[PDB]
Amino acid sequence: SDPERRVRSTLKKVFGFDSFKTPLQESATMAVVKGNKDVFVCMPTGAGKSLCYQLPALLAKGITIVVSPLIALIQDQVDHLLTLKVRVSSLNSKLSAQERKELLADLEREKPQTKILYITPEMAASSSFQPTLNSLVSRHLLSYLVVDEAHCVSQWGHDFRPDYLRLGALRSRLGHAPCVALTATATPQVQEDVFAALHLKKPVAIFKTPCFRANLFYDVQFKELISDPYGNLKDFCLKALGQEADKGLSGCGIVYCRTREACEQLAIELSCRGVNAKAYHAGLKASERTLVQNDWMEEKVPVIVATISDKANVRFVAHWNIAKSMAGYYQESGRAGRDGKPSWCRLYYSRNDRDQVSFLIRKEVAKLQEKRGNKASDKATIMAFDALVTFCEELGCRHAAIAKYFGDALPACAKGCDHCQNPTAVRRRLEALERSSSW
Ligand SMILES: Nc1ncnc2c1ncn2[C@@H]1O[C@H](COP(=O)(O)OP(=O)(O)O)[C@@H](O)[C@H]1O
Ligand SMILES: [Mg+2]
Ligand SMILES: [Zn+2]
Repeated sequence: SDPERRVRSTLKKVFGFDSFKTPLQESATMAVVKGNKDVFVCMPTGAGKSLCYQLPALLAKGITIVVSPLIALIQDQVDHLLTLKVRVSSLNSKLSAQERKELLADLEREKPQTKILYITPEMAASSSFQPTLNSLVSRHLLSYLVVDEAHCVSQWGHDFRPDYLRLGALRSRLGHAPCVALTATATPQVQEDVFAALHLKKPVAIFKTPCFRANLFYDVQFKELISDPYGNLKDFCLKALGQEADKGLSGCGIVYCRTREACEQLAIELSCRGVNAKAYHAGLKASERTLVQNDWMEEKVPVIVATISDKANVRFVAHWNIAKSMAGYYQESGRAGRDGKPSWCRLYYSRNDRDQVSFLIRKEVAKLQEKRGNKASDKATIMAFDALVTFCEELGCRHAAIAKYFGDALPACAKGCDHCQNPTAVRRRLEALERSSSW
């Protein structure tokens, strides 16, 4: 019938869904279906970005080419589509010489039955694929060009791939077919690189998940100032778990830390000080690991202390150590409050921790340089950490600092962080921090 009916029908019949995850996923999908614009989709990992090109591909008359970096995830995408009985093929390196011969044979065929073709950037840019490609171009088969993991064009997206800089010329040969670019990487620098590198037609239809979540209360505490660090964390956990309601503990929480030793010790200290906490790290047997995870999920143990890692009622996330990046901190802290109820995100910052993490990052970079020489991209790793340091040391709204990093508008923070609740208090704490290293 109408556009909405076709979409709703395929959504249910093919993919098995009664609705879209979000109005944003819906709007993005409809903009791809309409086919009048180039489209940029920027949503977190797991938001269902794939549907935004997979579904309109099936509604189109031609084939959809999808460029994706790693064959592993490609195969998982293909396997998933195969379970949906979707006619999906993948051209990459893992294919044998005859397997390519058969896939090429279909694409060179009049009215091929390949609907969606996954391909790596190297294969899409290989001199061997150009004949098959030029045929598709000139015979006007192509409905969509999809560039997944579009951040790979960027020296600032933490996974730069040279072959992704070849996709722009490829797209320009196709003024006929709309281009859809998708990624979870949400910085303005990366977005600008994507638009230019893929030669996207302007104005681009942008569908981007807003970062600001008003039910999360962010604050930064300076370990240098805390007289009783374990007691401080204990009280933070108990408050968040609904201590003052006197109806028993409610919800759960996570404490992130860098080392297994801190993990084990924090779990001990918290348990001794009045909140049941269990350690979770790679040094444990996978047995004990699975047990602790379940005890947390099943709310037998309210607090998990973790070195690594989606429950809906996470009332707090505390970072005992500053994270390696702003993106990392945002994703980790953002595990709190998925049910929409009030939650607390606290970062325990210390300049000693800052120095140690900065040191470790630069040691990692140096290892990479010994391996494959200097790269333009190595500054990105440092800057991503520096943005989180600024977040900790700066006076201003915590939600705003996060928004700035992702290029979002000014958050309507209604006393939703420590700075906005009491700016003078935060300024006083920052002044005490400077005095701690004074004469
Ligand atoms: N409308 C929807 N309703 C429910 N689940 C969905 C919907 N769209 C996608 N999903 C599911 O969400 C999961 C994440 O999809 P994926 O495309 O891998 O996310 P992303 O690419 O954004 O990381 C997939 O398992 C997919 O089946
Ligand atoms: Mg994806
Ligand atoms: Zn604020």
